[PDB]
Amino acid sequence: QMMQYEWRKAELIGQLLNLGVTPGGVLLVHSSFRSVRPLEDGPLGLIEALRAALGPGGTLVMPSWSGLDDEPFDPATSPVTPDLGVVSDTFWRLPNVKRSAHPFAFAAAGPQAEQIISDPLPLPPHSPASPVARVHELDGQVLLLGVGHDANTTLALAELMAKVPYGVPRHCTILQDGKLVRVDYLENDHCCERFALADRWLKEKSLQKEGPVGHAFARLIRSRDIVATALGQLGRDPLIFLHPPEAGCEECDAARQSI
Ligand SMILES: CN[C@@H]1[C@@H](O)[C@@H](O[C@@H]2[C@@H](O)[C@H](O[C@H]3O[C@H](CN)CC[C@H]3N)[C@@H](N)C[C@H]2N)OC[C@]1(C)O
Ligand SMILES: [Zn+2]
Repeated sequence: QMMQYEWRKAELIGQLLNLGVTPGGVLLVHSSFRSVRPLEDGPLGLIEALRAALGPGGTLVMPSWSGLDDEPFDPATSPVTPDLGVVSDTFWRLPNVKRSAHPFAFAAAGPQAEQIISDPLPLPPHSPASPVARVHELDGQVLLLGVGHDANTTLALAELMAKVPYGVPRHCTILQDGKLVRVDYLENDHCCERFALADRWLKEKSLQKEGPVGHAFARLIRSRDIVATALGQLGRDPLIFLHPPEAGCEECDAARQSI
């Protein structure tokens, strides 16, 4: 890399429309700016383009969780976990952006933002009555921006809706009446590598639009299409996302013992 094209706002809008983003809808965005860059206006230019594509009637949504099990969450100050990217960390600090008030936070901006983020602490994080399920309920679109289905949180929601038989102990920390309270729960967590199987599943039914957004390979799928397709596979095999024991994956092995 050396003298690469720095996409302007109008071009990014065109790439988003050409990919299938429709005005006035709900759009959940997972992004890796390292794949998107360089843009003319940096990470902020990507957010501005996403919102200009959705128009004033649409709602931009992004993950916003802190990734910290032992610290309480503050929607006004808690940084997002570094694994979510700089765009998610910057998005929630912008004006009029709403954020959920629990460590498994999402952020949203638009006429439907508070229908998406105004739920209390969900257990498990991606259960119903959580932001990722509200996006599914609101029939929104999911856009992966330089990341694969290993970052498609909607697939973890599909795992729960299938009542998948694995669940490992996890915990977070909240502030109740001024004292730090830890909250233990069971999460359907593994290595997430085999989430990539959704590529072939969704493409075989022609449910995944692909194209460039900036410099990144972008995948655009409906939330209902992600859940329905994943449920169809989990209905054939609930352990489809876990590595076989021969693979030696520690985390998937831990999920297998939890059954
Ligand atoms: C906030 N609680 C979290 C807990 O929810 C969990 O979150 C997992 C995360 O650890 C996994 O991370 C796993 O996969 C990563 C790459 N995708 C690499 C690291 C691996 N442990 C994610 N794949 C799925 C999350 N829901 O990670 C442990 C934790 C920090 O206690
Ligand atoms: Zn694994």
